[PDB]
Amino acid sequence: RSYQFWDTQPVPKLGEVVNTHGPVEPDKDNIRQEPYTLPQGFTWDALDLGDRGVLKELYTLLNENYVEDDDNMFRFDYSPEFLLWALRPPGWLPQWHCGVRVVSSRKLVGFISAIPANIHIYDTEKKMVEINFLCVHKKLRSKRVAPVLIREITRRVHLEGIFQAVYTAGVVLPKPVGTCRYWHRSLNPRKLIEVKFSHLSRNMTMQRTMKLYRLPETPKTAGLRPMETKDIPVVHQLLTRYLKQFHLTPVMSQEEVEHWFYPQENIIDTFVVENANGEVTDFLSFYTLPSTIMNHPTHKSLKAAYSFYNVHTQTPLLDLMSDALVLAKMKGFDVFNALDLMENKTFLEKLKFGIGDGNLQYYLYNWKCPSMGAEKVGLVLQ
Ligand SMILES: CCCCCCCCCCCCCC(=O)SCCNC(=O)CCNC(=O)[C@H](O)C(C)(C)COP(=O)(O)OP(=O)(O)OC[C@H]1O[C@@H](n2cnc3c(N)ncnc32)[C@H](O)[C@@H]1OP(=O)(O)O
Ligand SMILES: Cc1nn(C)c(C)c1CCOc1cc(F)ccc1-c1ccc2n[nH]c(CN(C)C)c2c1
Ligand SMILES: [Mg+2]
Repeated sequence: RSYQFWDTQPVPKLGEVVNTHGPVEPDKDNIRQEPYTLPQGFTWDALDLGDRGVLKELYTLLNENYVEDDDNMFRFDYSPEFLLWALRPPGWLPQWHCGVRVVSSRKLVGFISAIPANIHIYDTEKKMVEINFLCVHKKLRSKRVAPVLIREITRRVHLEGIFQAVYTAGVVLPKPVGTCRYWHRSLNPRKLIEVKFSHLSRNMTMQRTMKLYRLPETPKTAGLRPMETKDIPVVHQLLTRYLKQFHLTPVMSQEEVEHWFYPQENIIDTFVVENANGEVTDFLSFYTLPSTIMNHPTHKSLKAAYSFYNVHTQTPLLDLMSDALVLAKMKGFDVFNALDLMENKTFLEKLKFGIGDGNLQYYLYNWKCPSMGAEKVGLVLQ
């Protein structure tokens, strides 16, 4: 079609053949000082997420108005402490927690965020931001408020000297650098079929389906244990080495590996394999993100775990992923979710995952390069 806003932006056109690598336009050496204008009656407010009352306003905005699945049955329900993990990693800036309030009532009705990240894209490493948590209240939809939040976070990032971004979305925009399908692995099929996340096969009874997805009570790989503070350097080494094989990846410092992987109950889990010699040789990780089961009288919340970064050097990836499913089931999850990026297609079908119904598209702002297969994408955003 045409894209009234995105056709104005430094991104390649949909259908554009890209053979080159580099910025769409130059670094700016004068940047707009004034904020963009919202519609009348709304104002900007930078949200101090260290204030418990303001963090709870953001939690309510997203709980009521954030991403739903393609059937409008489940809505993400990020916890307040999860939002602090995703929004205050090393190098976060207060002006990059960008809220929109109704002037009279003060109600929070919009948000968008940026966090810094060093990104490796083919043969270039650049300091970028990751854009996430763009949300407009349901009563304000389709009034072109989202382009104002996108231009305003772009301005605030340009003031800090950054001219590229990475972001994901379930919608097609000019122009995906990679396209990933999500898959799911049932852990509690009775509840998944009750809430109609899943359906009972015409060729399987409930008994048989419970048996098909049943898992061992403890993981198979010897020496698996939670990551501890003494493991931060070796997790950093393992991840850095492992990610070199992909074409779009983060470059994390040792402090960022501590932030993104050190376990926090009900937010992030990381388990390392420590061999007979005391050496850590592998790790698996997954984050906790429930979904509200919209308008349902009985079960209110779907407990979902999401595959994060999984690094294998001595344990087969298939066994590490089996370990992850066992652990998730022990921790009371209903479903484990994963995308088809990195080496994930080597295990999805073998471990009984089923393919979902939509795409998570990956995008770069102000960076032209060839698109890549899902197997070459090595970056996961919450
Ligand atoms: C150098 C620094 C650069 C930094 C910035 C880099 C770019 C960052 C970009 C943002 C990365 C976000 C990453 C995440 O957080 S992905 C998660 C996005 N959030 C949700 O899906 C939550 C539920 N939905 C909503 O809250 C609203 O429907 C949103 C806010 C998504 C759109 O609000 P609304 O439905 O009321 O629409 P509008 O009338 O105001 O605006 C319509 C225009 O908006 C374009 N649109 C729709 N959805 C998206 C989307 N997910 N990314 C980018 N553009 C989007 C659309 O094609 C149209 O443009 P054009 O077709 O006319 O051209
Ligand atoms: C369950 C369920 N609850 N909901 C609300 C959806 C979209 C599902 C389907 C599974 O979706 C997934 C399953 C995966 F294994 C990985 C990712 C997603 C997914 C899909 C669309 C998204 N849009 N914004 C984000 C947030 N962030 C990455 C920018 C999304 C995350
Ligand atoms: Mg709008």
